[PDB]
Amino acid sequence: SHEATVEYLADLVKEKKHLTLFPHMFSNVERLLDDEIGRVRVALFQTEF
Amino acid sequence: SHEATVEYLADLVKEKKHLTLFPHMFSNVERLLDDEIGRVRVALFQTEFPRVEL
Repeated sequence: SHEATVEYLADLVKEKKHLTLFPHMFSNVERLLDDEIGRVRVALFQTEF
Repeated sequence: SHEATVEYLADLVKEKKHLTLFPHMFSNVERLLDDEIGRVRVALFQTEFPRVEL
């Protein structure tokens, strides 16, 4: 899976913002993106674990 | 992860087709979606053939 960087997080959050214009057309995609954003955020703060 | 059903796969594929309307505008979304389609196809195949190694 993609390396966890803050720039990556930024890009993901930005794509999500764009998809939100068509919420019910991309409902599965939006969940996958939410999962990846969640995973990335957690990763950023657990590099020592 | 979301349960692999043929209907779910259909939904993902339909969303993938909708995304083609927006060329080069959703690169990470496209990758995540392709990854999920791949995982669901593999899961469907493995449920069909439980003894096979992928």
